[PDB]
Amino acid sequence: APKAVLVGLPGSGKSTIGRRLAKALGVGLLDTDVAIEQRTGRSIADIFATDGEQEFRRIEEDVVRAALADHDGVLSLGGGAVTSPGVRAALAGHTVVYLEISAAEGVRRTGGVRPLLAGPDRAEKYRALMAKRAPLYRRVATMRVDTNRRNPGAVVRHILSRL
Ligand SMILES: Nc1ncnc2c1ncn2[C@@H]1O[C@H](COP(=O)(O)OP(=O)(O)O)[C@@H](O)[C@H]1O
Ligand SMILES: O=C(O)C1=C[C@@H](O)[C@@H](O)[C@H](O)C1
Ligand SMILES: [Cl-]
Ligand SMILES: [Cl-]
Ligand SMILES: [Cl-]
Repeated sequence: APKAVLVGLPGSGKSTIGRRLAKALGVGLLDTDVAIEQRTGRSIADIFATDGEQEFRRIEEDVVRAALADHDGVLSLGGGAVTSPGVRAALAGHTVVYLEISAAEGVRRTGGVRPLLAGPDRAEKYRALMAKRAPLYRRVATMRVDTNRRNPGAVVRHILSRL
């Protein structure tokens, strides 16, 4: 089982903190998004525009379950994995770190790709994403970490200390 599973909105820091957390613990980082693009050979943005969410979610879910079982390092899920009921059930019992972030900072971090965030009105879309998913992240989380006024190193240490 992963030493920690990272969840949160896009831009909350799953990929960044996961890497640094991994390097700290001395284990590998498995980023479900990355893993996906491999089992598919295609990019996530292309799977979205070619198969849609329901399909990306089933793939994601299959990767997540596998990772939860075979990966002992740090696991970082895709921003919306928690929307799949199967992913939420598979997480039960695991160490799940919920990286919290405000909508203002979150949107500014994701400035620069995300199929669900992209295009105009990212502030509105980001906020909608938060309203929808906030409840889900909180349900699966065993550890909530506020990343608003904490630089990466501080978030990593805050987590390391509570593991
Ligand atoms: N604690 C933090 N404070 C400052 N910037 C951060 C923090 N965590 C993440 N970032 C930055 O925010 C951007 C998105 O982080 P990323 O790990 O890609 O998010 P996610 O994997 O959740 O989409 C990156 O450029 C990263 O350097
Ligand atoms: O918030 C989401 O639904 C997503 C976030 C990214 O990490 C990727 O998993 C993909 O772009 C979907
Ligand atoms: Cl399983
Ligand atoms: Cl590992
Ligand atoms: Cl299960």
